[PDB]
Amino acid sequence: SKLKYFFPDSQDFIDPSFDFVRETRNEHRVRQRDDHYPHEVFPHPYDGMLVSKAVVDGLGGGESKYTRAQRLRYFRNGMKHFFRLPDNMQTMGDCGAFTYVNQDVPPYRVEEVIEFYETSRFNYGVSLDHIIFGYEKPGESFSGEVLAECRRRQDITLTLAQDFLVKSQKSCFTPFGVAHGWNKKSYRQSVEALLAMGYKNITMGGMVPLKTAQILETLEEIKPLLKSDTQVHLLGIARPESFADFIRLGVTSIDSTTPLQQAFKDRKNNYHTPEGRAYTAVRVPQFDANPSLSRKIKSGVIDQDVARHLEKDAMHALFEYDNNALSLEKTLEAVLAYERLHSGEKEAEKIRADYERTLGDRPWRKCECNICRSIGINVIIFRGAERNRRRGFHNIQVLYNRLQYTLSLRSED
Ligand SMILES: [Zn+2]
Repeated sequence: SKLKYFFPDSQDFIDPSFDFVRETRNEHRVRQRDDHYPHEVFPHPYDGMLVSKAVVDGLGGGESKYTRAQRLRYFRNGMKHFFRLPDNMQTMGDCGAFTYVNQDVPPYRVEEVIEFYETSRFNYGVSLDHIIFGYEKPGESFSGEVLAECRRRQDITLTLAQDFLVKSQKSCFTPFGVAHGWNKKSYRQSVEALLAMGYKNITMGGMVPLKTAQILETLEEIKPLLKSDTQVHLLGIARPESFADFIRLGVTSIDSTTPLQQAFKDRKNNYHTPEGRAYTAVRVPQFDANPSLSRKIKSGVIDQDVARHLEKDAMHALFEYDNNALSLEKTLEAVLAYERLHSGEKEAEKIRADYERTLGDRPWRKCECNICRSIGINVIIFRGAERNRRRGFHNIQVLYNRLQYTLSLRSED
């Protein structure tokens, strides 16, 4: 209750037909319909999902996004059936402001958005915002065309936040007002305004790019305005060492994919732990998806065969090591033989220590989650999307376990 965690949908599902040894799948399986979200792999890894209108409408994300078939199925069957959401979970609707950040005004009318939230049957709907990227550095003061723009987008958000509260008066979702700002004081302004209109429920927007200190100073500035009944939501944020601090400062709700993004986007610390100490995933790339190796082949540096064999030997060693049938010593040698090649020799010696730690500590054996216990050493291999996203899923469950731990603490004396 005291702090809910919502998982933002960015088509992050896994293919349960993936053969980890052979690296084939069932080619006749349909994307999304036949795939698993985290809540289909774990009992309860979040309290709900957050669905963006811009993402569902395909135009936004810039990517392997919602197809027209997926989109029709969404509305045809309802978004509960689409996501296979259990009844103990909840849903929050969003517009996907990040998708139209560089446009003049938001491209949707308020009436459309309410249409979407009503037909999706979401528990919570977030007002149609326009993001204010940028926040004043220490002893920086925005002026001129920069300040006029910030103030313009603040006015557009609050204009629309008020339209949205009014036009959504007979809807079944609880409405959430979006607060943007370029400093602590502009954020406070936005929040005062929204509460004044009659919002009980606030979304602090545009906070993802900020350091934690900047977030915590803004919240300590907003805390006086908050009431017994006021809900506060941090769009995009999940920084688990700061949970206790957010609860102090009146936050009731967070949402983020960054634990999942972190599994494959970071160089070090791909595999999180509840200790909070983390492990580097071991790079073993597909020889014919790697840019670095495409070029080495093309340039005549290695025969294609020997590449393919060094790749195999590293994958084989890893598997042997996890059946306790190969020394850590010799496992490293196979893996580093391949690293020598897709990253160069000196880079191999750099990452040796990090690898000794990951492989030696066997941290995937420690973790009780269903990914680690089902795919083993594969969770700590950085290869294709199938391993990377499963590691992501592990990170999601780890974050939610950290959150439940914090919620378990009651002050007394
Ligand atoms: Zn795990």
